[PDB]
Amino acid sequence: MEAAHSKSTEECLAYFGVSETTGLTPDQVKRHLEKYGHNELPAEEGKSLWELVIEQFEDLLVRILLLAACISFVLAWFEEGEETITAFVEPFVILLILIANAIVGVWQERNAENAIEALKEYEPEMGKVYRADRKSVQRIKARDIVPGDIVEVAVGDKVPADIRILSIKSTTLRVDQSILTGESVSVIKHTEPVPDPRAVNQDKKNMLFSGTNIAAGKALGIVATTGVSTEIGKIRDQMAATEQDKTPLQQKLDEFGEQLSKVISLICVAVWLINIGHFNDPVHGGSWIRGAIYYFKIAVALAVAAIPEGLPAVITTCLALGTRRMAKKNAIVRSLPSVETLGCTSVICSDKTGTLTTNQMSVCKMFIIDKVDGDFCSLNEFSITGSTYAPEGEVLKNDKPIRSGQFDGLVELATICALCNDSSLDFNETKGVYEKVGEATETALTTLVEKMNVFNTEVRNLSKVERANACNSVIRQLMKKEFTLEFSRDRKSMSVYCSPAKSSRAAVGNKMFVKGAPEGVIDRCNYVRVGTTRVPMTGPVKEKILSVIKEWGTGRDTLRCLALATRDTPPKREEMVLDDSSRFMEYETDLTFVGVVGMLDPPRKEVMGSIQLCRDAGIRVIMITGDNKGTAIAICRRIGIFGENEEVADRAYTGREFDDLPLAEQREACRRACCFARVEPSHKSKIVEYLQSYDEITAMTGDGVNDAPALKKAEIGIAMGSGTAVAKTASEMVLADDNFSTIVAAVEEGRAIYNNMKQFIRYLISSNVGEVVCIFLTAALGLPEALIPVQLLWVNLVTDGLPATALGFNPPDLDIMDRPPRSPKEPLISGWLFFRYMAIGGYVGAATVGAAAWWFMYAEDGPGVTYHQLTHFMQCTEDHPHFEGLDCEIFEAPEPMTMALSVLVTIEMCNALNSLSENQSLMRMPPWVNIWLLGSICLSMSLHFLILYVDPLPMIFKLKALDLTQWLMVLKISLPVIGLDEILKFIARNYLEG
Ligand SMILES: Nc1ncnc2c1ncn2[C@@H]1O[C@H](COP(=O)(O)OP(=O)(O)CP(=O)(O)O)[C@@H](O)[C@H]1O
Ligand SMILES: [Ca+2]
Ligand SMILES: [Ca+2]
Ligand SMILES: [K+]
Ligand SMILES: [Mg+2]
Repeated sequence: MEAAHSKSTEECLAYFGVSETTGLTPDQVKRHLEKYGHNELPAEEGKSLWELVIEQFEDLLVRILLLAACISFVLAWFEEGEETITAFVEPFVILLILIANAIVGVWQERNAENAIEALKEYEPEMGKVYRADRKSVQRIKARDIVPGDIVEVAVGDKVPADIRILSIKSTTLRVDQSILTGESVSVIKHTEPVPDPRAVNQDKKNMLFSGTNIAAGKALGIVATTGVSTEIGKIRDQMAATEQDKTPLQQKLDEFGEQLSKVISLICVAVWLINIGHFNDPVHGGSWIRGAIYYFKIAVALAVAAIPEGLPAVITTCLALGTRRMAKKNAIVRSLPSVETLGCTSVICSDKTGTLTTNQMSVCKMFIIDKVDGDFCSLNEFSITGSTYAPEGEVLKNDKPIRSGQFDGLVELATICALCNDSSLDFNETKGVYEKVGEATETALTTLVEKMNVFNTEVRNLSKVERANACNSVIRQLMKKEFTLEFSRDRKSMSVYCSPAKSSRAAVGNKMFVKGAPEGVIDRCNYVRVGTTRVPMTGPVKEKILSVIKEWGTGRDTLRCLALATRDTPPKREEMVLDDSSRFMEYETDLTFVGVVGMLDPPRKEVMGSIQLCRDAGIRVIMITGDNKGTAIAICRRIGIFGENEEVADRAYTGREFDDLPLAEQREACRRACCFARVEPSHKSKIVEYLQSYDEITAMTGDGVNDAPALKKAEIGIAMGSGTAVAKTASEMVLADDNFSTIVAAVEEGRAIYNNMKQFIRYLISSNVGEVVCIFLTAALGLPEALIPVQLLWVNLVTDGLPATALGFNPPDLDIMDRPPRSPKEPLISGWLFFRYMAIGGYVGAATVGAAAWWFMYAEDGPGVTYHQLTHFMQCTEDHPHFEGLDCEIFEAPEPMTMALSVLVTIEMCNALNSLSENQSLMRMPPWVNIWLLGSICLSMSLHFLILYVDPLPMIFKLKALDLTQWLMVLKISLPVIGLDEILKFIARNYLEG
């Protein structure tokens, strides 16, 4: 606990009784846990109230059905309806479908959150501390840190606790504290006290708050507070939903439902108007009110029928399902749209190092100069074993293990690698492995120096912990690191200003030790070191050095190379201004070349494959990297971005070549080129922007801060689980796995969610069109009513519920990942599909009117009215416009009506079977591809039998139908709806477009 940011660095150390560079003792840490608990928010708990989710009524169309059930509860309250109790059933025929879909939605959402909360909590967050039990910095669980220990944070890292800054190891320290202060741009920090105890967080310029991200620099501090006492800890419970509105496709379908509410409203008022000339009819006694209310009920019931009441849930559901399936592949979704958006991505831009490659770095080759004589230059090359970060392996020259100390060129080589380096190693005792602290490229240098052991230090009798940094520490005692010119991606190098260590001889020379991209560094060299000697840089020397770099970077190991140099005579510190990072390059001039290291960095296994799948899916993959163009092109080949022997001259570019191009040509280069190299963070962003200017959906994958701008800019930003917190922050998805395959999977899922939404709509429209075609084809062709209000509400409950929602669990189409991506501004509803909605809607409306007719006309138990309907309904009371006045009322017989209600239910459950796939046949895509659908169909048919044969029920709805031969007819008329779509799918297949 520390109340103050207003106390000085010394006072904070004194308060906790801690040595700045050693950190807490094991006993101190024991005390501090007990007194302060673990560094974590207990919270964890309660996302959405069981109730909250229940309240996914509130939606567009569900509220309509809600109101629709009110009028039924009020019309029932006034003793009637028409038949007394049949009016209290109505309200519950409407609630039921709503409650059914609500249950499925709530369930899928709960499962989703669970799955996601499982994935998020899986891998433990880590921190870096100095603690007394170890000399070099170590990694602990962030949960285990307490007030008082010395913590190290660097560019990329998330600040793990509230920290009072002790020492800034770079020339500046920039922090992204948006999450806490709203402050959109990163802010500078210092170590001077801030007097005001009153002061607001933005004035705490010497503190780092848990949960923020370091944007630039490296610092050291002491933890003031942890857990709930955290500045961000205090404020969690509170905020008016920094939570959000719905996804593009959701807003699209919402909009589509909105204008469907128009067309249905109209057709409904039209039913009420096309009739109520049947107002005064003998059915309701002829009152000038009763018939108006009845046909008003026909309207309302027809409305609840036509309205896709489950559209709002099926999407909410397919989303939560897509998340839950991503989480099962170890993808964290931070933003709902990600899966759909990736659905129609045509270009995936990808970082190389850490993303396309493992970022498990290993120096396996190096060289220094051997001889220089006229235009003859020779190199002493060396190999190094050990691929892991473990200080175990040998230096070989001509296949024999050597003692690196033998070569003075290697002594300095190792010196630079050790001093010019902000990273280190730490031995994990539990896992039993040497793990990096900081950047891989640097940690590889660390492990290299432990293998070169150039001053012959005695390391065999050390613990695995101590062995991890021992030779590096030896070097650190040789020289005092006065300060460092932090790496920057414009100069592509890093610097360190050093003086000899005991101060014994206080002017034998300060030095700067430099490492960087070979091309930039070699150009700023005027001397080449030869052993302990120095000679001018010349053309032939430079050419030698560079050709071996070309060799290593392009050969079969594809080595990531770095050059190491020293500045023999540095400027005086007083001539050096540390304020403007843009002067660092001049300070790193007049250098002496020492050597080069070549690093192994294997491509991930799953990549080559993932890329093929992209090609097939019509998705372009582009490598984007700071690294050399040689090594990047070679890797692209090894990955399949380029073939092993393609001319790549105009489809690979450096930042410099790309900048040399006119804007028009830059944009065009982005369309053909698949490899961009030696490129800065601003270029990564610009390439993504260019792609987006062809109105394409662009994804960016990465891991470092050099990728955040591009990650923010792309439609979907995907961060590696192994990468930086700042990459993760700027992302919409995170691959905790680091598994690149998942990106392709997520593409397929987003594609499939789309397709599922389609079939759901196709099913409902084409079916609910038939339901309306029916009422209108009777009232116009001049027939008796086929259905009643409650009978309309029944087909709704039983055709528009679970059999529809179930389509959302359709399996992916067979070719879903073999067509190009969809354009995002494509007509939701295709012109050809609208015709298919009608061709199906027509057969359904005609098969149901033609069914009630067959009962009257060609049916043995029916009266034999024979063709021409006998021409009217007029008959009324006893024997009228005497046209075979044989049978009186048969109209109002339940028989014709419950015939139609059964063709309607049966036939709707039939074209649901064609809604498994847009254009695939039931022959290639059987009904059992979706079981969830089949079970829902049974529940419907089953519910529909129950209503027919459980005696109290048939009264409330209206009398049954002869099992044996009536059903044979319903099933004879309904079944062909399958055969029709199947010829219609044949059309859209063996002729094609889309
Ligand atoms: N800590 C460091 N010190 C000195 N030079 C470094 C360095 N890290 C990287 N470099 C050099 O700077 C170049 C540019 O780095 P940058 O971060 O832009 O690309 P990168 O190759 O490091 C990663 P990516 O492939 O993910 O773009 C590297 O290719 C390497 O030559
Ligand atoms: Ca409906
Ligand atoms: Ca329906
Ligand atoms: K983005
Ligand atoms: Mg990277």
